[PDB]
Amino acid sequence: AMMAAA
Amino acid sequence: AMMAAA
Amino acid sequence: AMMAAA
Amino acid sequence: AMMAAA
Amino acid sequence: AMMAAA
Amino acid sequence: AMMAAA
Amino acid sequence: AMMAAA
Amino acid sequence: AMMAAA
Amino acid sequence: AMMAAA
Amino acid sequence: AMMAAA
Amino acid sequence: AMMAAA
Amino acid sequence: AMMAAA
Repeated sequence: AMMAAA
Repeated sequence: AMMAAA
Repeated sequence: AMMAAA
Repeated sequence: AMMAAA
Repeated sequence: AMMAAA
Repeated sequence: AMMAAA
Repeated sequence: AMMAAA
Repeated sequence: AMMAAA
Repeated sequence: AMMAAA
Repeated sequence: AMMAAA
Repeated sequence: AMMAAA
Repeated sequence: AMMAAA
């Protein structure tokens, strides 16, 4: 699993 | 921007 | 599963 | 924009 | 399944 | 712009 | 799955 | 900009 | 920016 | 999984 | 900018 | 896993 926020 | 993989 | 929001 | 795959 | 909104 | 492929 | 926002 | 691949 | 892998 | 923000 | 790979 | 911020 992975998540990104920018 | 946000993205998720699960 | 995947989701994107921008 | 938003997209989902499930 | 998939959905898009823009 | 956005694109999804699954 | 792959997604892009640009 | 953002991209995800899983 | 923030990202997580788990 | 891979993600990028730029 | 940020990138993740796992 | 690898991550970079720049």
